[PDB]
Amino acid sequence: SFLTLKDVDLKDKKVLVRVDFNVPVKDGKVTSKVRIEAAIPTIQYILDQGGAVILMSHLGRPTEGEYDSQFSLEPVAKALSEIINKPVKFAKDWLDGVDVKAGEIVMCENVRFNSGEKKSTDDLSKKIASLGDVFVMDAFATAHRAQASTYGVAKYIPVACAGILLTNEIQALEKALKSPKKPMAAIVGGSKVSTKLSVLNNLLDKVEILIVGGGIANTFIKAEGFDVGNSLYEQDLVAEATEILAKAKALGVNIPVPVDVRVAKEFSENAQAIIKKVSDVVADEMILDIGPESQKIIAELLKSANTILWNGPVGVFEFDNFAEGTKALSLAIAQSHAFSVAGGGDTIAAIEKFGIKDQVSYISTAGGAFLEFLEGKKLPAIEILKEKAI
Repeated sequence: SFLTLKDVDLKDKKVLVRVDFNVPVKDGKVTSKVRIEAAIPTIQYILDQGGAVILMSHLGRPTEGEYDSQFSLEPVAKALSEIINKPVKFAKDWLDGVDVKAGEIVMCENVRFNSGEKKSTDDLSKKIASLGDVFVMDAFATAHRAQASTYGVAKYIPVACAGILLTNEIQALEKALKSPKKPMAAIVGGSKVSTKLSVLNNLLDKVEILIVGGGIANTFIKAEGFDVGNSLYEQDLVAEATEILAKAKALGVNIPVPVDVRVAKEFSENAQAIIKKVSDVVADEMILDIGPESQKIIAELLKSANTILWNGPVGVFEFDNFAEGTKALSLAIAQSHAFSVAGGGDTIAAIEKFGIKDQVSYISTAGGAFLEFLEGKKLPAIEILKEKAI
């Protein structure tokens, strides 16, 4: 395992916390408070245990060795101060030491400004580590990248553990991917198979039901030999999709390839959907959504599931005439008592549109980290936390 805040000594300790404070900024004011409000339980626990909080985060895309004001975390410090109702000192030159007492909060300048952050150089990692006694990794969105303030600091700090947010995230993802309650259904939607091929390969031997969506499903329809016309699909990944369908068949995994679809003759919000059987798609037409019979099959399957992993829609739900497939998917997940884990920008946009946020067990706000976890890849920041637990 890895250590958590509940099993480390924090009383009269300089505690370095790596948070996700990559918040949007406009006219020297932050425009979102969600990421700041999310870190509050971790900070309050450290403060109540009698420690000193040293906050660390990245903000935007700056160049290492180039301090740029538009990338500074000073508006984030000011926002947190107004939220937690406690003073937050901003340390511009943090690496040269941080003067903090127990019960105080100090916000470091953006890490990505320092040389060696992305590479996780021993020199910078040793310097960050010398600033404190405890390191708390609470930024899951950067766990898939080995950086000095995510990975290196853990190597040299006396004690390294995981914050309340990273704990909850890893607990939820592992409850879906490592130890699920069968049957388990995974939904993998997206534009290309190539982009989610490592995900599909990793889920195939873990899931009972594998639902494919969007451009991914269209390549599977062509793999099943039906003409997809002018739909979005990968002709070069058709042979790979056929192999995935054969592996699934042998494994006893259900891939409910659409039996019916909703086509269009123009890719727009003004286009009208035409319900066709999967075998009746014309050279002119575009599959933009699944059809009503496919909707009911997915609903009935998701009804039986005890674990649901959701990564993508089954259609172009942004267009109301092609939103019925994803709406029915969303409502089936919402009505389910299964432990449901959702992740992906499009997935979250679907949850928001269909208003089922409070009916999804856990919603991941991470992009690349959620996907790399789903690929079965070992995230460097979680791994170093496990090595430090031994």
